[PDB]
Amino acid sequence: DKALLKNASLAGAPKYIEHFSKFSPSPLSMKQFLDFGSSNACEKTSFTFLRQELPVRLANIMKEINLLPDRVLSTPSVQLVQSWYVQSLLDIMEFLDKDPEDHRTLSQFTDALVTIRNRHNDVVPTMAQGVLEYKDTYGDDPVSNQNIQYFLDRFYLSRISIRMLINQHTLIFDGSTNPAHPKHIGSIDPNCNVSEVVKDAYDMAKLLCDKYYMASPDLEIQEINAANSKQPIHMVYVPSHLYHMLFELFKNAMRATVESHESSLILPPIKVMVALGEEDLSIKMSDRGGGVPLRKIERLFSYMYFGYGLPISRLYAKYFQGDLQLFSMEGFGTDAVIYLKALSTDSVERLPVYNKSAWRHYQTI
Amino acid sequence: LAGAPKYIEHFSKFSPSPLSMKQFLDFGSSNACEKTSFTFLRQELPVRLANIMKEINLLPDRVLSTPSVQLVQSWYVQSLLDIMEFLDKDPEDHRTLSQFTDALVTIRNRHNDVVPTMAQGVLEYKDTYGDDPVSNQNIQYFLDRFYLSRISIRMLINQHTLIFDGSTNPAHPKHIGSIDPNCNVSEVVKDAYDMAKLLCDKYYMASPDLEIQEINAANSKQPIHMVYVPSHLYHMLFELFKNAMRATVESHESSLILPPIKVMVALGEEDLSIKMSDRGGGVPLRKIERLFSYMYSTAPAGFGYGLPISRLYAKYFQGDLQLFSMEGFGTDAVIYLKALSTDSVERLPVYNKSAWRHYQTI
Ligand SMILES: O=C(O)CCCOc1c(F)cc(-c2c(C(=O)NCc3ccc(C(=O)O)cc3)noc2-c2cc(Cl)c(O)cc2O)cc1F
Ligand SMILES: O=C(O)CCCOc1c(F)cc(-c2c(C(=O)NCc3ccc(C(=O)O)cc3)noc2-c2cc(Cl)c(O)cc2O)cc1F
Repeated sequence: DKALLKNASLAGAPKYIEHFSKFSPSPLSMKQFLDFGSSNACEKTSFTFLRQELPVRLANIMKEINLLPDRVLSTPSVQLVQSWYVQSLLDIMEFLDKDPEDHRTLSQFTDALVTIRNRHNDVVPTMAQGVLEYKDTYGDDPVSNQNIQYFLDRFYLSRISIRMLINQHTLIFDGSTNPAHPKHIGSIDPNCNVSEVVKDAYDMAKLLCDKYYMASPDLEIQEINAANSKQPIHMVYVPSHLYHMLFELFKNAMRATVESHESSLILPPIKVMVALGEEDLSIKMSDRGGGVPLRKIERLFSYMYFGYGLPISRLYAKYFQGDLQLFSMEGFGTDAVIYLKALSTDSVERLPVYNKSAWRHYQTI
Repeated sequence: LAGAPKYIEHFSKFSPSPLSMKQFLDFGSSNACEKTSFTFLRQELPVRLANIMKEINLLPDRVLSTPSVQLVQSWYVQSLLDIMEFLDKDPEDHRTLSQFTDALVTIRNRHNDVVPTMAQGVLEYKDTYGDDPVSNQNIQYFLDRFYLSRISIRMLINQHTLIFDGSTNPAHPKHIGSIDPNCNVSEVVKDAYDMAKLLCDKYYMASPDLEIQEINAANSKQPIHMVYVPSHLYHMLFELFKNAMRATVESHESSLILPPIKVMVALGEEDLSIKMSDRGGGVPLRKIERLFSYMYSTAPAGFGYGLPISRLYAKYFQGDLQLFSMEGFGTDAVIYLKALSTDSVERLPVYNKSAWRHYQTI
């Protein structure tokens, strides 16, 4: 039953998890990411920051996994994800006393982060496998599902924040001292063409749709640059984040469109509008897929119904102070909207708030 | 000598009884129906009145002592007392039933003014005691409850007065009180637009045109009808049309061509959905919440309580009204209604120790 958990205690994991969970994550601004990848920033500064910050981020969400209901925590797949987090925490602990001045320390660190990044590739579908194990062994009682939903939103946001920190280090400090003008600052494109990412997400969605259905709706894109009419819309953002969101929304829109036109020769196209206002960058994906009743929208956002594309797409949106909302018209079609900050100064990491007291203070006149 | 508190304390110990749209429909014009309605409403109205009256008396003293709030409270006392006269009277006596119906019409007329008067009180509080953000989430909470309470009470009174009025050739003989069992949604959309266009034309010399598309999913060619209260649907559509037109005209101050307001009406198995789309330039996501706030909304064609109260009408029969904007482009407002009259049940404020503690905390 409990071999992975035994192996973890014998490793001293709890000592370290208890230690690092006593501290709060440090949220970084988009500006801080940009500047910490400008030349003036150092591999040593990043090393000394990430060898404290990663373990704190890892320890906090590890503490929180161990607060799940025992019916889920004892699922093989959850125990497995927990073992990957122990290994990764331990991996970074090797670096606590090592010398920043030593070029071999910095090199080994970067390789450890890449190993960690690769270790955690399958985390999402594995945690989903654990939730299915719980669902298909116990009930579908609506109290335990708002519990799992709460934890999973935190876990997956935590995970996005950790891969971001690792991606910035590995991509910026990939071995040698490199030439002048990098197109990206790590994973951040400071001149991200939103429509190019829409087309990318569509291209891959259309490929998959064409494999499994043999039809796929076409794409129409309109841009609205309010301030500068008809200038192509750029922003500072992480294209892979925007792509993850758009990919999932394209898959759902295409599924609904194809499944609601079994007998049609024309498929209604998927319409995407990109609007840039003073404060918001807004991306509407409109389909004529026959829509969902208002009562079942909540379900689309639930891990208990992978299925995890929409919930996790929302988490990516929320991570840099955005949102993702979905409005359907049963009998007609569905509108999905990504809301992003137009300004890079308005973009700070939104991280789960940890170490809140279980004791609630009472309030008077 | 006249013991409002006695009665307020008594009737507030009971829970309102939510009715289904079906239950409203089933009430025939019979003497047997009039008696059932009389004996039901002489308990239910006072319970509905007592509950929201108890809750007004828990508001912060900064609000409760405003002239306009004291006034609304006095109208609720008068109306409660009015109904109390009927508690021991005989339903079997035809003169009892007739006097009751006249009392309800008097009550209906007494409360015509209530919405702008409560709003006047909120302005009195704002402009005397300011905006500390704790007391504003308190007033928002109270106002949503008060105005939903009010919709549920006018519905009960409207059904009684309109059904048991007793005039020979009525206005709407198709209707069961205020309920149209064959309500043509698009006809109400056109009505709401016509009045909105009139007002828009008065205050600006331009007004956007209307386009309507219907999607009857099950029965493709057939015009979309439902069981609903047309006046409810009209209040919601009127407010949404006024806002869309205001935004459209103010974002094209110098344009001779205005982009039209597009309305789609979709009927699915469960939902009837009405989307109103404008190219009014839209609102940033951060300010949507404000549009739904009683504290912000003096309309800075503007009323301010229109959107919050339109949502309450939507929620009253288990619907919703949501707005999604695209800053720089335009706004979509959606009314969600139940397609089926069996799914349509009164949503009333839940009255209990937890709901009444919100006026002590955060
Ligand atoms: O399950 C998950 O958590 C996410 C997995 C995701 O899988 C879904 C999927 F790709 C598409 C739909 C769907 C339908 C539908 O046509 N049918 C589903 C059904 C269910 C019940 C009823 C009914 O009771 O009438 C009607 C339609 N209509 O619009 C959407 C739709 C949903 C999303 Cl999230 C989107 O971004 C775009 C869309 O067009 C529902 C999905 F679920
Ligand atoms: O009567 C009522 O229910 C509420 C009445 C409060 O008055 C408002 C109003 F009618 C319309 C808008 C508005 C604007 C706009 O942009 N208006 C001007 C402005 C522009 C920029 C900003 C900003 O950048 O902050 C703020 C306001 N764009 O779309 C809407 C809009 C709003 C609603 Cl609720 C609707 O159903 C349809 C709409 O098109 C905003 C209101 F506030």
